[PDB]
Amino acid sequence: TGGSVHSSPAIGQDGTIYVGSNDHYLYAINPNGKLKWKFETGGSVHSSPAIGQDGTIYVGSNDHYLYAINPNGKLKWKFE
Amino acid sequence: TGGSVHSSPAIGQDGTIYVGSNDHYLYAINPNGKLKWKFETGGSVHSSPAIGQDGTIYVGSNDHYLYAINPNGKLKWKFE
Amino acid sequence: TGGSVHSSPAIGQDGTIYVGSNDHYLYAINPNGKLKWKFETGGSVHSSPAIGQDGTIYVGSNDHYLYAINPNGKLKWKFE
Amino acid sequence: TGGSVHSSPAIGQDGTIYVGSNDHYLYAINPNGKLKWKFETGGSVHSSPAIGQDGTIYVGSNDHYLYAINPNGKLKWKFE
Repeated sequence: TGGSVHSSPAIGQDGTIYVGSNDHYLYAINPNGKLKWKFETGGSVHSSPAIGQDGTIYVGSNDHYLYAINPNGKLKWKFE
Repeated sequence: TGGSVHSSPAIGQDGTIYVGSNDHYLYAINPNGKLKWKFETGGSVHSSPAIGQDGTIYVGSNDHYLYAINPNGKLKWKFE
Repeated sequence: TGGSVHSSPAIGQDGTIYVGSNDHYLYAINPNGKLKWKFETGGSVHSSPAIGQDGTIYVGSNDHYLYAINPNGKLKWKFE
Repeated sequence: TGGSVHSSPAIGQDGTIYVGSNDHYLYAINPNGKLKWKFETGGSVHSSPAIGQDGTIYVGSNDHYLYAINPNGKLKWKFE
């Protein structure tokens, strides 16, 4: 992606690949290698995403927020 | 949460989201983004929690303890 | 345990809790908090263990070996 | 393996053990401890691999690529 260090990828139920990056983005990648979307946080995403049973993607950022992102890439909430 | 670095979140069977933090807390977050509880350890919680089959949350802290926390947020035991 | 930093714990199928430690040991802990056994590697165990379908515990150490440990705590093999 | 630090291992559905290494390789190890194959990236592989439902192995490298590797050890794609 963009981050020298990547976090560890998570695999969604539909096979989307999620990885966080040093460049502040959480990347969602289709199984063919094409970017599905990328979500901007305010800091480096070193931690590995977790995926809930409805498909929500949870990941921490160094901007101090735990993010909850909908599978379509839109913010659901952030926890402070 | 509070930690610049978050650990990687774990997802409980009822959907609670658990993440450790630099601020010494393990956070339990409801799926709507509201704090369910937070558990105080004596040091920074860099490691990612694991969840047992009865729902117990295990996480290490830099106070040198492996903690076992009940789903209600109460200490079950700590290992030294 | 002994390590200031713990790795992230893994949970075996029988509920044993495995965590690696800065003190060079991989710890196996019973669900009641009592040490089941500890396995000595030649260096700090920062990575998180993985558990195979027969229950073998795989974990890397900074002595440069990937260890495969039987559930009874005895070495199965190490990879160099 | 070769890396002082190993990433955390992943276990494939057929029981192959995958671990990334400081030496730039992702190692695939048979359950008997014998090297199945190793895949060369352009940098240190600190993150832990994830395994898709068809068995593809995804892992990030410090050469800035998220790699997708077929179970036979051949590159499927890399994401930039």
